[PDB]
Formats: sequence, C-alpha cells, structure tokens
Amino acid sequence: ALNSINTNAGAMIALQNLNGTNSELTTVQQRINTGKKIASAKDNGAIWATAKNQ
Amino acid sequence: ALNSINTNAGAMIALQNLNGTNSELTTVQQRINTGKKIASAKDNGAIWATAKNQ
Repeated sequence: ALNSINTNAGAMIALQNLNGTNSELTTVQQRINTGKKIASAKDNGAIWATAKNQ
Repeated sequence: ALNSINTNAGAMIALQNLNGTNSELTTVQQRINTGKKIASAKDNGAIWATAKNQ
C-alpha cells in the first residue's frame, strides 16, 4: 500500500538477488579451488563419468 | 415550543453527532493500532477469510 508497516517487497527482492550472487560466487570459488570445471558429479554427469572411466 | 423546560432537541442532536464522531475515531484508532484495514471478521468477511486461507 506504499506505506505498509507489516511488509515490504523491496527487502525480499534484494535478498533474492543477493542469494543468487552468493550462489554464483560459490560456483566460481569451487572452480578456483579444484582447478577444473567438472570436479564432481553435480557439475556434469556425462562428462564426469567419461573422464573417470578414461 | 421554543421555550419548553422539559425537553430540547438541540442537545439530543448534538449528542448523536458526537457519538458518530466517536465511532469514526474508534475505527481510525483500530487501523493505526493493528496497521491494517481488514484486521477482524467485522471489517470485511470475504477479504478476511481469503487472507486467512492464503
């Protein structure tokens, strides 16, 4: 209602965007730590399985 | 009879208007206290029920 005292969507949307940025940061940090894109089975199942067997 | 000693309608009508103002004041104060228009089931049955279930 532009003056509500119980809720505000601006904080919710700011939180959502911050969480998205944190997730991307986590992915990049994992890449830097392990030194490779496909490190686990979550990154890419097909390529990870192929590399293990090879 | 413009000079009656038993009754006067001016006081009655002044009382009625004062009571109406008091009722409106009560409604506004309730809105300020709870911070919302539809707070109870008396304000609006349909919207209150919808909000509860949602």
